[PDB]
Amino acid sequence: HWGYGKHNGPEHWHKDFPIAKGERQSPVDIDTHTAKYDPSLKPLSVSYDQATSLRILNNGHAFNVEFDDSQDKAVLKGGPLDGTYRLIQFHFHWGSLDGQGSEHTVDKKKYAAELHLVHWNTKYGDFGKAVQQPDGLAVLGIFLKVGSAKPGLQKVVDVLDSIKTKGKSADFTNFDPRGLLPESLDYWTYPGSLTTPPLLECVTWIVLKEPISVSSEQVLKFRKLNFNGEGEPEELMVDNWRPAQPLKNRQIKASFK
Ligand SMILES: CCOC(=O)[C@@H]1CS/C(=N\S(N)(=O)=O)N1
Ligand SMILES: [Zn+2]
Repeated sequence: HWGYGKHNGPEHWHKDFPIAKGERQSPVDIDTHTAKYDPSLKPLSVSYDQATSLRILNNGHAFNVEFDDSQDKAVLKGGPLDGTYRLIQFHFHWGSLDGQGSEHTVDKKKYAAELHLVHWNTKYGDFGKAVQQPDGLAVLGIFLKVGSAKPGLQKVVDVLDSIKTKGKSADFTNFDPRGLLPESLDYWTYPGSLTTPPLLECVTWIVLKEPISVSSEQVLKFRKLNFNGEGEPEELMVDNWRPAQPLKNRQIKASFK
């Protein structure tokens, strides 16, 4: 199926998913000089105090931390958004080396990794209906640079040994995603897509300006995961990022002056 290798990676996805060559694909390079401050934006409201994490899953592409989204427990509102978007999962994309791994870039700079907090618009009732709508999802993207450790990441790191291979999962209750955020909520926003197949053009992207710092040891443990299943030849889960796509007829707006 689709993946990140030479034979099944981003250059191939368009054959099964022709929207890969669409008009609002993600990620993109964020040209900071060209992005424009938008006074009509609002501050982001990130309300995660009642978040209920459930489980962590190696899906063969990344690992997802899943949340109970049966009620408004962890939601994103404000900023460019109309209404309320419920957190369903978060995951990362990362590199084989510290100089690559992010999906979005900032003036062509690649970060070591990128966190995606995925939310769906409650006006559509369920995630599957939301990803049939142009305003169905909001993804909060956060860059990771290597430096000091991120304390709020360490519980994630420590469970990765138990989900090494594709299809493995583990309990992951009582995790607080507030501990993954930087201090500032300043952001860039643009309309885009999922960055994995099916590449659906349903996402309002909200990319924070301030990266979080994680330690070399934390990201090293991401790179010990496997793309393959148990008992199969080991292929390290690294370089699970899609490169920047054409901006086409889009403007990136900034929340900050
Ligand atoms: C429709 C099924 O869900 C997906 O295919 C997932 C949901 S989040 C994502 N890509 S990303 N990296 O843009 O968050 N793909
Ligand atoms: Zn992602």
